[PDB]
Amino acid sequence: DMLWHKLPKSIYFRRGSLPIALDEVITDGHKRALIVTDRFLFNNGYADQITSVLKAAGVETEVFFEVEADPTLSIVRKGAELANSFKPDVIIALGGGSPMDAAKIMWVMYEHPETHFEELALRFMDIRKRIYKFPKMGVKAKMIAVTTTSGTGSEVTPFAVVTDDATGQKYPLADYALTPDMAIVDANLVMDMPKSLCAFGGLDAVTHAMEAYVSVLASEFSDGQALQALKLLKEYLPASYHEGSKNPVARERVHSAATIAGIAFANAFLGVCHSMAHKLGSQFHIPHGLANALLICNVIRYNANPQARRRYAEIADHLGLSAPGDRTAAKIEKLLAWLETLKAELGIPKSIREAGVQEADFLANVDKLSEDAFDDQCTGANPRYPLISELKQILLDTYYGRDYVE
Amino acid sequence: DMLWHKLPKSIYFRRGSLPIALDEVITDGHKRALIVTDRFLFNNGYADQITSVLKAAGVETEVFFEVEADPTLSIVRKGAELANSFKPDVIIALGGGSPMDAAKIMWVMYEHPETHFEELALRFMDIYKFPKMGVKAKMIAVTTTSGTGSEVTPFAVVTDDATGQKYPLADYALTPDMAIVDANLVMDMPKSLCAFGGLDAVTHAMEAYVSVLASEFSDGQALQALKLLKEYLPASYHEGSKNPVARERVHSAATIAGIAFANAFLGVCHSMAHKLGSQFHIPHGLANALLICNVIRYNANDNPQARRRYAEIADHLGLSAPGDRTAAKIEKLLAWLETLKAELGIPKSIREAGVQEADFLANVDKLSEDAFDDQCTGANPRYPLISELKQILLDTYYGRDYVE
Ligand SMILES: NC(=O)c1ccc[n+]([C@@H]2O[C@H](COP(=O)([O-])OP(=O)(O)OC[C@H]3O[C@@H](n4cnc5c(N)ncnc54)[C@H](O)[C@@H]3O)[C@@H](O)[C@H]2O)c1
Ligand SMILES: NC(=O)c1ccc[n+]([C@@H]2O[C@H](COP(=O)([O-])OP(=O)(O)OC[C@H]3O[C@@H](n4cnc5c(N)ncnc54)[C@H](O)[C@@H]3O)[C@@H](O)[C@H]2O)c1
Ligand SMILES: [Fe+3]
Ligand SMILES: [Fe+3]
Repeated sequence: DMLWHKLPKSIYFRRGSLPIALDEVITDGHKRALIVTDRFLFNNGYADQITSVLKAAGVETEVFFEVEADPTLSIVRKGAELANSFKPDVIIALGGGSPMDAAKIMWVMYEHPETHFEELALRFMDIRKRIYKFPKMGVKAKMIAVTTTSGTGSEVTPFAVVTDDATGQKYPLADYALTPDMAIVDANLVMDMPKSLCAFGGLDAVTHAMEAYVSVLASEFSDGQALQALKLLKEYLPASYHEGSKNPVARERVHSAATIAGIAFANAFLGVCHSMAHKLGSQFHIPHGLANALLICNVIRYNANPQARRRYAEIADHLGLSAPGDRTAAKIEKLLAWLETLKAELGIPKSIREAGVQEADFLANVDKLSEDAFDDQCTGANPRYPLISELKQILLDTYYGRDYVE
Repeated sequence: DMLWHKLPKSIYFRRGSLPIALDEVITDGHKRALIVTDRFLFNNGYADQITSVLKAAGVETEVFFEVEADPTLSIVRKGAELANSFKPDVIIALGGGSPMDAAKIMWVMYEHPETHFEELALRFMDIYKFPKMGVKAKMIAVTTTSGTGSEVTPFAVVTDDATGQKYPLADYALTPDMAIVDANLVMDMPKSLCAFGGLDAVTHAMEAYVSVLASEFSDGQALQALKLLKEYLPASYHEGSKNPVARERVHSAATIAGIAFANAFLGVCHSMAHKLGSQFHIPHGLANALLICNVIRYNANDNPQARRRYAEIADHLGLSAPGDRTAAKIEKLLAWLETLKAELGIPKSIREAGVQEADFLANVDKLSEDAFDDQCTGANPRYPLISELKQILLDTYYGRDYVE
């Protein structure tokens, strides 16, 4: 029953931290850097912010900018083959969850060209006690994650997910050997995020912290960070959304908050909100953060039925939502009211139906969604052990915009 | 103005985590382990808890158990020479701040026998590139007090025997590769060690929260350490091993305070405590306990503001009442600390800690000057004058509250 707190060697942050952190990459003696990113970030000059600094110091650079919305095995393999040819001694992921997750798997494949993806996907889908260990990492290259959304927190986590394009099946990988060697959290890179990305990333971060706090693997080492992320998000996410680049402090606070939520869930994991959000995302092509935003309130209601209900009340107290003499039930209602108001000002629809999913389509798939969500690796940390029938009820309630009632 | 959050690769915790973490040391392929500890911990079988597990797996072991309070250059050099002869691939510090700090410097000397101590002391006193670490050996810190948090920090201090001068080293290459926080190792701590370590931890978290280098990445951890300490230190001191939950919570709290100050640093409480400790041989945690309330009063002087931050701590700890103004929140924070100190048997003044008046008066100017110069001073939210530090020291000597 040993627990842990496992983070990157260095997390660097503050506006302008990117070039300063890169100077350490240089002085560490790195000579060949592969940047892994997407087309938007390349076309908008974000990768140049990395390569210009490295080139000035005589570091050879290559940029792979072909990561798309969800990392696919074909793209990961292509990136790995570029690594095989270019031979980087540092891989630098630049972007949101998609480039960061893709880069982690490219890194494994580069370190171990003998290893088939099937071996990785079937053996290392979760964190658990094992006899056979993850293949040794960081021999050919170190991994740096530069996050440009606020955010997935992938820059500090042992997690990656890749879609097998041949079948559409998503494969989660998890091992602390995939935790980046360095995370760079520079809010200059998120000043121009559109409103939808700001909202979805921010509510993803809220969900990460919320699930990490009530997880059966929560501890005194993660609780403070989960609560801090929630406080920062409560205090700055509205302004970040409304004002964007006009309020750089709010953008910076939220960028930090998403990483801090990462610190918590990297160690405490998540719950059934993520389980269900994964399946909604895959089935209906709803962005991850939106899917979480749609489900989180009903998951709280469900989990609140070391009771989770006491923990939710602790969050209410931390966020200043409760009044003296409030009972647990009332504190939870106040937590829910806060979340509902936050969702409203961030333009989140009130139901999956209002997010554009047709009723017949939903009903035809809801049983499969419920079964798959039960089976999801995220379910194991949820404080309430679910039945498939209960997850179905949550999904239906969320589709029709009803509050879950036990 | 880049900031950072830098911790050991792994922090492992919970009662019984030591043997479980050691199994990972074994499976990582370590073959030769040097344990660095003190005589008390060796004689009470604490080192055997490590060596028995490693030996059973065919790992060669050696123990250096000669670390004393205030590690000296002679002792560090002797430990380094043992490392040079034994050739460990892992160094495992076992103990409080003295073995942990000593082990960090032994590690550097073993990794770099070519390097003169003067080079290290004069170049790396304050957060050159540090000479590459972790080539010959990884560093594991196993803390047995609650505590210094040294198991997660980039700090070590050694005394030059020849002169009595203390040399702080600070670099993230000294951060352990692994910290092990196993409260089974602290169940039998005596009351004074419990008190002094606990109040050291309170001070670490308090100074890290109001430090000019505080950030959103450390603040939550500083507040968590303070909440854990408020909630469990009274029971830990009173009940000891009869309340293992409290002992466990406080052991975690000391490390969590470490997480905060490893990154946000400290302030003038530590600056003054270092000098009181060196001059009068007052234990570090006792020295901090004697000074912390007056440092709060000093730092809280009205013209973010430290005073707002202290009020935030009061709110976090549930010490404030609705409608309380900042001043009243701070008075409630101070009252909490005073009551905690009372339970823990902390003297009400430096005089009552056994320091003779003539001795104190003869040294107070030097204490004030040295405290100003201490590396810890730079992070303090109030930029001090030597005259003000002198006043704090005198007030604390005579048991008076500092008044602006
Ligand atoms: N299933 C899981 O466990 C899990 C968890 C996290 C991540 N993921 C995956 O990662 C992705 C989520 O990452 P994300 O939400 O951060 O976004 P993303 O990486 O999918 O990026 C989404 C879009 O935003 C753009 N973008 C990125 N940074 C920007 C910026 N600063 N300004 C403007 N546009 C920017 C990207 O170029 C892209 O077009 C999804 O594909 C999701 O499936 C999955
Ligand atoms: N800034 C820095 O670099 C830094 C960091 C840490 C500590 N330090 C210094 O090191 C010291 C910190 O020491 P500490 O408080 O951990 O104590 P310590 O290591 O000096 O040990 C104090 C005594 O407690 C005993 N002891 C330790 N663990 C015990 C246990 N579980 N049960 C019973 N007895 C036990 C030891 O054997 C010793 O006799 C201070 O002097 C401090 O200034 C400096
Ligand atoms: Fe998520
Ligand atoms: Fe201290």
